[PDB]
Amino acid sequence: GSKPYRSYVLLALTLIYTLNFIDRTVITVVAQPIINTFSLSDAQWGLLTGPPFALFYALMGIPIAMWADRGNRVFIISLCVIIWSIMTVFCGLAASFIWLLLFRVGVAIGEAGCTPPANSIITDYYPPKSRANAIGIYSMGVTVGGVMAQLFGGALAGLQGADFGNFLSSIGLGWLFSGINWEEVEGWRLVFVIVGAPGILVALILWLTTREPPRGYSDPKGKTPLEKAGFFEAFREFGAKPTFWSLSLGAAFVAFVGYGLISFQAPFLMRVHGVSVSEAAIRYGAPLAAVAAFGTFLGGFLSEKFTPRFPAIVAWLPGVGLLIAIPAYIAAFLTPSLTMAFWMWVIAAIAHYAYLGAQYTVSTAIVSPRSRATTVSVLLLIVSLIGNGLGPMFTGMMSSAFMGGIIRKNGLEEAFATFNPGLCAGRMAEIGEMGPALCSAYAEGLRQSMVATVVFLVIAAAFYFLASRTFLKDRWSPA
Repeated sequence: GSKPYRSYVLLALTLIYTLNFIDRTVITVVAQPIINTFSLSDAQWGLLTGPPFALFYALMGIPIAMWADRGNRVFIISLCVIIWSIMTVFCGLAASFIWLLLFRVGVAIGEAGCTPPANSIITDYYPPKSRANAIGIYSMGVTVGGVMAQLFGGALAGLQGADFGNFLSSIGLGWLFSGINWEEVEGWRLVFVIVGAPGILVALILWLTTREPPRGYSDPKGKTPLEKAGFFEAFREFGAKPTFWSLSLGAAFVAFVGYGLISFQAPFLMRVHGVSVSEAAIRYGAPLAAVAAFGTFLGGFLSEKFTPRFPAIVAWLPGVGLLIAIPAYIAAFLTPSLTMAFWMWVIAAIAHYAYLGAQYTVSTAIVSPRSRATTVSVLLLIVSLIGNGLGPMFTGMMSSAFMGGIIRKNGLEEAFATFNPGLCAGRMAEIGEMGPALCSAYAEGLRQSMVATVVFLVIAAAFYFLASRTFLKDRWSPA
């Protein structure tokens, strides 16, 4: 490439990645609003927030991996940013819950085509002396975008539709001030559309200002590897090792709990402690996201910095730091004090994401570097599928089922038959004789659900312990 122009291309692609994760994770802060207007059950919310990314990498992610390895990359990234920005805008203007699901699946379809082509671009722009730091500052995209989603979405949520209609009519775009009543549009619609709309032009300027590099700007003297690095047979190195599957299942259940909690942490915060959407996303969401990222990098470090000396590192032999994160989570949920809950939560978050980072780097040192790149990838794919697709589902169906348990044991099904979640933000008389009891059930079902999902950290710890046992055999050493 060059050097200042190359750094500009880098900043552009990293902003694409931060925007990617902003768009991806912004849906969790508008959980209660979306379910409030569409009268969704927590089950339906978990359905919306999880398996719509089984289409993340099972489809696209593997097809467009080849498509990007064989084609023009910059064009692919510009196109895909077009795609998922448009789909988020459509999420903003969804008529039914099913339309929202379809637009979210399209968002996953689009976001699958971000990291493979950008990885190829960065490796071909930069020389091997600087590729590591480039991929590192690009990897900061998930961290940045994660806390940025909470911040931006909390700000944009709690914005009256009348305000946005007036601002559109005031800058000369009165070609919508006659279309729809802005007093009747909700804040999360604005969140989606205003978050998505920058992406079209950002991808345009990407297409204009970044020239595709010639494929292959690496090292001169190259051996004919005969098996081209490693493809299917590189799988058979770790695929034989059982520690790999123990690590993958443990990390997948860690991520299962994580994705299930993030899918309903804002609904919990506003159903129990009554914080606004904005204050739940801002005073609690972004700090906990930064705390979880710090815990993940801390686990990766703490491992790396004493993993060569001895195996799946922990105190004594079982991985009971997860078992310590469990009581902190349960205490954070069962507390009536909100600040107490927040600090217990940051403690539990550090301790919970540390083992994700751990298992990550414990897997990096179990396989030859000829293939370790391909091993960590399928690790992340198993984690994504199991955790992301099943965590929100478990948490939401458990919220719905624990609520229904309160319903039956209190026998107010007659009242629930006309129960909408929306009018319990105030307007609690307007349900009937049993309004506040019904919504106490609505909050307590989610509380019990959170505790239930947290219990899955014992399954995660069991898998990590199994991996610790089989690691000595499965270890890979130069001798």
